[PDB]
Amino acid sequence: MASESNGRKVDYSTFLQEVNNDQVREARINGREINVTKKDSNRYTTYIPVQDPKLLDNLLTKNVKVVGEPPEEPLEHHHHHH
Repeated sequence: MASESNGRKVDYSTFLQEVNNDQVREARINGREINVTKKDSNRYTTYIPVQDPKLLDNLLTKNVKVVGEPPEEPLEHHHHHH
């Protein structure tokens, strides 16, 4: 069984610095939270205090892998809720 807590906690500011240093390998986006894998196989999770659309463009210029998957709410599909 794998636990999410194992990932080191990282401030958004720290993440930006790592991007500039081309240390990040992959960044998954899910709502306000981003899950990140470093080239060194170390895993961590970072929170975005304020949405930064510019960040996406930066990751592309660095040739960093980007994944998008907004949170899903299957409950909303139900008509009874409305």
